[PDB]
Amino acid sequence: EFMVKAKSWTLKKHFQGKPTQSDFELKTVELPPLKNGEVLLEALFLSVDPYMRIASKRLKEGAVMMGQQVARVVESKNSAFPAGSIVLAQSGWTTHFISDGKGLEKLLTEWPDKLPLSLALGTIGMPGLTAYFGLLEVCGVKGGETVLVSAAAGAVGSVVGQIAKLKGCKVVGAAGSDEKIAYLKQIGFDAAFNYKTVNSLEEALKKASPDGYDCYFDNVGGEFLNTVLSQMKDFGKIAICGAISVYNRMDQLPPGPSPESIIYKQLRIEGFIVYRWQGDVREKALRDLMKWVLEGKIQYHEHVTKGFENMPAAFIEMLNGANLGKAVVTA
Amino acid sequence: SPEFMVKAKSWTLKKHFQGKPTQSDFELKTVELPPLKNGEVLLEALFLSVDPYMRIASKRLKEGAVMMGQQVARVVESKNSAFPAGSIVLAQSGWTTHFISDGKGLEKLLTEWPDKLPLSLALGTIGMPGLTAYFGLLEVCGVKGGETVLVSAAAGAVGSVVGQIAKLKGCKVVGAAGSDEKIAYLKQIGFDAAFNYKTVNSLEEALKKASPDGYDCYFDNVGGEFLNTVLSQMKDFGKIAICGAISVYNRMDQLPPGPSPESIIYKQLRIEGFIVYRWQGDVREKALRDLMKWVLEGKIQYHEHVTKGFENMPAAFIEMLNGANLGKAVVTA
Ligand SMILES: NC(=O)c1ccc[n+]([C@@H]2O[C@H](COP(=O)([O-])OP(=O)(O)OC[C@H]3O[C@@H](n4cnc5c(N)ncnc54)[C@H](OP(=O)(O)O)[C@@H]3O)[C@@H](O)[C@H]2O)c1
Ligand SMILES: NC(=O)c1ccc[n+]([C@@H]2O[C@H](COP(=O)([O-])OP(=O)(O)OC[C@H]3O[C@@H](n4cnc5c(N)ncnc54)[C@H](OP(=O)(O)O)[C@@H]3O)[C@@H](O)[C@H]2O)c1
Ligand SMILES: COc1ccc2c(c1)c(CC(=O)O)c(C)n2C(=O)c1ccc(Cl)cc1
Repeated sequence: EFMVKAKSWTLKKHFQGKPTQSDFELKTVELPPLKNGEVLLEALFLSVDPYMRIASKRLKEGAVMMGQQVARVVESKNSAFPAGSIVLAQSGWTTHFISDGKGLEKLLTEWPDKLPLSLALGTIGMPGLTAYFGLLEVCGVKGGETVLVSAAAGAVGSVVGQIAKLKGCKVVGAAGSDEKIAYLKQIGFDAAFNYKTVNSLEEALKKASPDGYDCYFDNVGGEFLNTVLSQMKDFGKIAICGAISVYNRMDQLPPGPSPESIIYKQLRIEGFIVYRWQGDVREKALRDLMKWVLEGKIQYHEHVTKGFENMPAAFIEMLNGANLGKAVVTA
Repeated sequence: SPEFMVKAKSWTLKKHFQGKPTQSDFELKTVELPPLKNGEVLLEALFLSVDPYMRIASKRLKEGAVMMGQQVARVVESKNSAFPAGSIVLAQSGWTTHFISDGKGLEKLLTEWPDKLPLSLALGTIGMPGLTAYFGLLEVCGVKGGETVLVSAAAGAVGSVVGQIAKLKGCKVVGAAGSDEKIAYLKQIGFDAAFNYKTVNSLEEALKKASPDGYDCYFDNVGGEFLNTVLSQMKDFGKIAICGAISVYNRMDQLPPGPSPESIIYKQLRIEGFIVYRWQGDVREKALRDLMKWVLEGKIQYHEHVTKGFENMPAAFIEMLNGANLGKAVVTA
């Protein structure tokens, strides 16, 4: 018997504005031996996500940061999760974790070795499912429509654009760098603009689509959303997925949208949470995402930070827009 | 047969509104009308509407133009076979006492109109605002029975109809209005709860007090900060019908902070704007017949806030925006 030392990232201090390296503190803990019905997990790939900026509020200062990871079962006294098997675990930022099967999800069966397991945290996982349902259910695209997506080169945004493309939609993206814009055009976005460098957001959205937009997949909220409303087609739909423009500054209230746009254009605005879709419909969506990736219809890119010690940085840099595609940390 | 000249009075927009409208923004003009040509009719205003939309629509006017709006008018004289002298029409002829029409923009009054119902109802409960309430509640909110419904400006033209249709459809209704008199009126016509949003110590407390289980639909007539407060009270997958936003009409370019993304996402709320004119033809006509039936059955009680005299019309409009009116604001010429 050898002692397993689990390293964990803790919330040393609550976030003020943008998170900093010193808001985090590593702890090391010797784990106990497994009881029957339990497994020992070792992190392979750990996700960092925007929601961690929000969820960190409810944490008691000193607790382990929340999050999902892909982990290998090292030791098992649980027959549902044999040693060597791979699981999705809501175990937070930790190198090793003991579970009784509680928050454990088996990866899609028939998972191809050609596909990196870290895709289970992105395109073929929660962000991909958010994109799938937000676009296909909330916006309800069926072909011919013009779709705008913000944070277009991120984990959710990249999938939205490419699914909208395969559905026969015209797709416009807004992202935060020229490199991101170059990438977006090369994966099928019909138009893409850098939102930081616009002369006028109004004219940028006008140039991208002079006839306006059928669907806005909103990842950023704030004043971007407000400007978008003025350019929605009548009876247009806005899927409120996130509001990242207002996560680092939840204290500073964003100015009101135009009642004129919402009323005159008779717009529909709908917030959604990915977890709303369960059972058969969720499994089918995961199979769809898997198939579209295997068919090269959803290209993927992962923004990989190598090393568990670098996990705080990966999260900070992702919030600031360093990532093209899903931000993932390898142990 | 000797003919006498007709003098038409009109209220013009002297100056575009800046913040709250005032009397000085309006200028009365008197025009001697030409004789009727063949195909034309002379109309005399009976009842003229004042409405919130006029605060926004005014921005498109050229200064010196007649203020826009709908009226119930009588055909005084007619050289148009389609419009008999003595018949009653609705016309979007604006704030004017008399006008000449070639028939183009004239809506014949709803047939089978009973004497016992004041014609001015055609501009409120059995008219545009009643249709707004009808479709806003039944089609946008989509009530089926059992829902808890919140309505702002509850004692106004639209709001009073909303609450009463909701009660006859089997819903629980909560109203917010700006005076104690209005609150007592709301309770009297069947609202389950009603509160004065101006005088309550906390707006959030009053909403939780009125409905602990929260709200299935909010029929929003006011928007602004009031709407922001309501979202925290909404039920999961609740609906907000964006009918109007009167609390911001005076400050469209200086808006207050907007809705909470947390509330909209976390509760998965559905917000929809709508325009009453979306519903036309048979669906619109049936809605009107339904409204009249429910009025005649006593399921929809009405009150009108009547201003006597055309020269009092700008004041009627100003005070309606300021909340003087219980029920539909209307000017009797
Ligand atoms: N409703 C749901 O169930 C659900 C689920 C998952 C995610 N979400 C939401 O979806 C959004 C994207 O999530 P993700 O996981 O795909 O992350 P992501 O897009 O891969 O990463 C976040 C990106 O947002 C952009 N960003 C950061 N600050 C911004 C700001 N000030 N204004 C505009 N853009 C900014 C950055 O890219 P740029 O270079 O383009 O600025 C950054 O790369 C988030 O808002 C998240 O909360 C919602
Ligand atoms: N979408 C459409 O097709 C359509 C059609 C018709 C009407 N509307 C809208 O529906 C709303 C009501 O119309 P209406 O014709 O029935 O007018 P109304 O309610 O009869 O009269 C306006 C009322 O708004 C209230 N109000 C004024 N300022 C306010 C403020 N700052 N905060 C909260 N309430 C305020 C006042 O009542 P209180 O005493 O309660 O404050 C006032 O009596 C308006 O917003 C209008 O634009 C929309
Ligand atoms: C426990 O199931 C959920 C469901 C949805 C959630 C979260 C957790 C968290 C994390 C948390 O618990 O705070 C976030 C951030 N969720 C959002 O979708 C969201 C996104 C943007 C805004 Cl603005 C508000 C909410």
